[PDB]
Amino acid sequence: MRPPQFTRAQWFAIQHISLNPPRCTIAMRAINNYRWRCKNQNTFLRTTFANVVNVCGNQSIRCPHNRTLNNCHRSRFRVPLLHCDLINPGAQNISNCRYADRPGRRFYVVACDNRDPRDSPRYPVVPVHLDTTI
Amino acid sequence: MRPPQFTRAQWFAIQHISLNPPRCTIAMRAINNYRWRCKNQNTFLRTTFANVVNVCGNQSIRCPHNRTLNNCHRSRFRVPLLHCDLINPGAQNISNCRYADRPGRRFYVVACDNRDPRDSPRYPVVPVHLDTTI
Amino acid sequence: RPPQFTRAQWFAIQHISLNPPRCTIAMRAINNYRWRCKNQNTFLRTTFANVVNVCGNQSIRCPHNRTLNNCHRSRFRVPLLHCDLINPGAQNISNCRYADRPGRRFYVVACDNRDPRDSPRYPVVPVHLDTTI
Amino acid sequence: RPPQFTRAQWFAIQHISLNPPRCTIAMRAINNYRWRCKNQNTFLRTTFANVVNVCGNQSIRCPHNRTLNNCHRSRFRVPLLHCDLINPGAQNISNCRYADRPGRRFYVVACDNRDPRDSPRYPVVPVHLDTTI
Ligand SMILES: [Fe+3]
Ligand SMILES: [Fe+3]
Ligand SMILES: [Fe+3]
Repeated sequence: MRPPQFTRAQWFAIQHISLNPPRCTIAMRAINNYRWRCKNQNTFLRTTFANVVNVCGNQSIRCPHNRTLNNCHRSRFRVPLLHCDLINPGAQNISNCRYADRPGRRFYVVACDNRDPRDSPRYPVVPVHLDTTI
Repeated sequence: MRPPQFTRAQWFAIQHISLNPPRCTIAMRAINNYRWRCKNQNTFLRTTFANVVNVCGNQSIRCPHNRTLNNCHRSRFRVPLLHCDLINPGAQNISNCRYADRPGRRFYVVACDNRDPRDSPRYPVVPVHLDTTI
Repeated sequence: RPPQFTRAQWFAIQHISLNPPRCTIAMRAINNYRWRCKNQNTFLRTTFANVVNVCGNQSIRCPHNRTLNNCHRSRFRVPLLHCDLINPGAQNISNCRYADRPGRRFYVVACDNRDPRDSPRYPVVPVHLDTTI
Repeated sequence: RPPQFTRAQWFAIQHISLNPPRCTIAMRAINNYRWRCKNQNTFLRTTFANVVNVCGNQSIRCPHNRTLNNCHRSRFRVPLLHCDLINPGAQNISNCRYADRPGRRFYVVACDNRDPRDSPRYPVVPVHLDTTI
């Protein structure tokens, strides 16, 4: 699971929000620094946290990758993004993780929930997981 | 990291050794039962633990997915295998993980090390990680 | 808690043992699921059925979780074995050493609706040992 | 230990604090890296340089890790704040409550070669607090 020092929303932001990410092999270091092993896949949405919070206010829909859940929200517009795929999944630690870059422009679907006590009071409802992009 | 109740070799066997695995969505349940989240990819080698231990005795080579390591060992023969890929990586828990099946027949490369005290004394050197298949 | 277990299953593993051996032996089965030695653990010498019956007692605020009100205190003192970690500086679970502190105390358990994976025959089950008195 | 830290960095976070506040406050910075309240923690009121100097003392067997011989005992007693968890039945870190036990004791630290991520200016660093006397 996530690093306990972060709320779900804070960990969401670290993984999935980056306006101008460098190459994936570089960009992923910031995430994998907090892990014991390299993440196999990751999408960076080139947007802002505030913007994703606004999408949380869209109509509630079924989560495509969690079909028993209906607290998901789809962006009204396609957003630029950078998807990263781990090239060497046999990596035993995070010192050497190499990623392939996949830029794109897609709608995103996020699950949102009530904030954690450690989350900022500015946003009572926050994104907690990136479900998929379309 | 791995479930602490298992040695590296025991966890290797649970993940990577299955002579007659069912469909991936079924076969992966046995692994994901011990995790909080679904594994993104997994290869089942259709062999036996004893056979992989024997490969550990082959010439020491560089680990293709861990290029600072040279405690890897390549099988002399191709072995039947089942590779599993997570179709819904947005899954938030293990209740609903769906996998695509990829059967094949490939050489395998394992990293091997000295056994853990909790490992059986029958095998002083054991596989501890599946590095890659070729 | 190892994810393959429900909270009730993990409660029973840690806290229900009718006739535990010496602590240094008894604790091995718990610590095998851990990276580091558990600092303290109480084995209640009781049965799961006895504890489920306590879940039917008057609900009280949880002494160690004061925002929760689904705790239940045993009407009587029950035999137990408390284990205290002698070497908390231990860096792994290779040689966890425990002091044995047998006793008889009231216990307070939190009880909740069963997990879908739990037996369907007990609708309400103990899920954590809050404290002993 | 959070993987972003070296053992020495994590040692300093947990165990080096020159003027710690009351335990219930001081422990918050440690427990934020954890899922559950730490049961006990000693803050040595010292500096990292002081502890590195102790690493130069006579190596001894580690009292709580008896297969290890890279421990070092402080020549003198040092001021400290020991914190004991009052509510170990706490199910999360929302309200960890600690009893304050100020004191002055010898300490025993394990010391090792620095991590590649550690400062290159201290070749040998404290990596774990084995015990206090
Ligand atoms: Fe993983
Ligand atoms: Fe993961
Ligand atoms: Fe703990």
